[PDB]
Amino acid sequence: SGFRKMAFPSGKVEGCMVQVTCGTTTLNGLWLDDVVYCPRHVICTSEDMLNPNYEDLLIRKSNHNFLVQAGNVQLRVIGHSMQNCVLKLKVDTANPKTPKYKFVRIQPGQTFSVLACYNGSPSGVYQCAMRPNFTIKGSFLNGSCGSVGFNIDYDCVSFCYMHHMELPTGVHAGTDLEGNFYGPFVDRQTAQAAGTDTTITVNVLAWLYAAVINGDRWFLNRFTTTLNDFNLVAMKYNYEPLTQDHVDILGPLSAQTGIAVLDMCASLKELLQNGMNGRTILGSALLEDEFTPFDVVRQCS
Amino acid sequence: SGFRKMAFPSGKVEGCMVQVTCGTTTLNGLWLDDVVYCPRHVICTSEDMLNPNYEDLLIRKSNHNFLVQAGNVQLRVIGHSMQNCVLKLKVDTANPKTPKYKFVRIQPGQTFSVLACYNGSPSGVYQCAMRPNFTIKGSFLNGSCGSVGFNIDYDCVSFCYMHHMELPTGVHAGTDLEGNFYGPFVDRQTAQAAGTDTTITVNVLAWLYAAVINGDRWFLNRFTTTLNDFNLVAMKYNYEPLTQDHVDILGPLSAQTGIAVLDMCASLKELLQNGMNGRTILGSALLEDEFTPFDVVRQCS
Ligand SMILES: *[C@](C)(O)C(=O)N(c1ccc(C(C)(C)C)cc1)[C@@H](C(=O)NC(C)(C)C)c1cccnc1
Ligand SMILES: *[C@](C)(O)C(=O)N(c1ccc(C(C)(C)C)cc1)[C@@H](C(=O)NC(C)(C)C)c1cccnc1
Repeated sequence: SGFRKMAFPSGKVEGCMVQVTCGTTTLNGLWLDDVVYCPRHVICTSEDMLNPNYEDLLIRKSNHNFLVQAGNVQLRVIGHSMQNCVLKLKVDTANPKTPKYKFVRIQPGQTFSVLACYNGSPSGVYQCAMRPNFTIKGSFLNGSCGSVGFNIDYDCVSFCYMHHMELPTGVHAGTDLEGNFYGPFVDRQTAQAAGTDTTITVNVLAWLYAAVINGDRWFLNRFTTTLNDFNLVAMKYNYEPLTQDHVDILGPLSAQTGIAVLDMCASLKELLQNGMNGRTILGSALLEDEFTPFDVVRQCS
Repeated sequence: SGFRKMAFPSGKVEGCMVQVTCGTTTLNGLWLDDVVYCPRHVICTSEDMLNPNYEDLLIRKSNHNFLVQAGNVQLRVIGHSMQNCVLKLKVDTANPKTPKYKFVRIQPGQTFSVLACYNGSPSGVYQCAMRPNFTIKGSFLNGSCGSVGFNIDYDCVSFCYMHHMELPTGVHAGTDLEGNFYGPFVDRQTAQAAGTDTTITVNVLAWLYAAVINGDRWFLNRFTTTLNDFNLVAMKYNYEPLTQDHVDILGPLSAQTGIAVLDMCASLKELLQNGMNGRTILGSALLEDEFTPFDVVRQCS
């Protein structure tokens, strides 16, 4: 029993974190095989951050201008290229600790673990989700750039996020491992506003199923609803629309508990219209939306 | 910016997790140097759990009855002993991945990271705290016994908890690495009730300081209080008493923000008497007490 924000064991990723310096700027890089991946803004200077021309800035950089350090060991750079907003530094040594890996561009609503790093050294690990507005609500400080997001399935690490920046809102924006930003964000010190952040409906429902499995059952009611009637309530409270694919993804949870998805939707509707009345569900006084149905079946069974 | 329940990077501990089988029972063990540490209830059978006599059960066990497996590798047991509620299995090979470590018996209120394991394989990592009633609010399933709690300070891992059991409440009880249970709990399937779980006052205040550093300042008020006047409110809401040592431990946080500890105590008093009025602090609608002042300075600066 119990339910916690649980991250993947971070060991496979710790062995891949390196320090990348280019001039005055130091951030984190990801070392897999003979390539170090890092945010391209490592080549920027104080009077270059408002509107950098990365192609022009990179012209003035050679392999020897990129200092890569894995622990107390210096790596030799034998090649360099820019791919979207990420730099790929070819080094002459393959990382002996490289796990089996793949690069994945996650969909909004999906979750992942973050290993926050500073100067190439891992500091801590936590869970987060790609928000529907393509930001992440992380915990990052100055120097955390290059810190990665990942999932682990049967010893295979799927990298999905690289941290690039913080918006004036205090939320975080970044890319997949091919350098493509999630959302409309750009790597420059400019006015960037996030959109409306909606609640991940399918995740809240998965968390209500986790609460039932754990003995929290007060919220369960004598009512039911339809997909269209629930979605009228969902739109009102800025909840993302629920489709038949979401119902299908919740199948294992509905079958294990014997509670139909639309009956759980009716309980959710009552919670949205009435609130929690000072009560709690799984130790929380808010509806939690950062646990997918996968995260629930992994931690509850 | 941001604030998350952040665990230590688990890599140093993953390399120490092994599987221990004794008869029909399989659980997790901790492999450090040439010793494997595990819960002694691994020697119990189905018709032995209500009132086991461990000394008598262990008489019928020899070194060869303890099967220790680190990954796909079998370890040879050359000695065995019981120390309080923990078994120490001397093996003939030192763990090559043994980090610098120490065993620590933590005080209630202190926090730690848990690497939940099943069959010697790490499944996930999360943060928890030793509750004032000596339980932990973890996330553990059948087979999780032997999973450990730890802190990491400058490459030195301080082990503080080994998971032994779940109470009928759904909360968890366990020992330090010397086998002494935290609290009055016993390793047998019996009626064990936890005491009153009070709120860790010094931790809530540290979390209010973290919220101020992050821009959440609505709760700050025009009032102040005394240690004795605050403690009258603390006792009423089942908050542990605040002492001058707690005030002193909050020193770095009060000095970094310029907000006196007693002024933050007055804000806490107003929050206890009025509630949050539907509002949130650092994404939570409840007062969070599982972040110590150390956890706040580490993650906020
Ligand atoms: C990275 C470099 O470690 C970092 O700390 N931040 C950062 C600095 C500068 C950039 C430029 C060169 C402007 C593209 C991007 C990222 C830092 C910021 O995001 N700072 C600004 C852009 C000034 C808000 C950062 C702070 C907190 C959390 N993540 C990143
Ligand atoms: C351990 C062995 O992995 C385990 O799953 N639990 C456990 C079983 C049996 C014991 C005895 C032999 C009775 C001392 C202790 C622990 C399991 C329980 O705590 N189960 C009971 C005691 C029947 C409630 C456990 C379940 C969930 C979380 N942690 C432990």
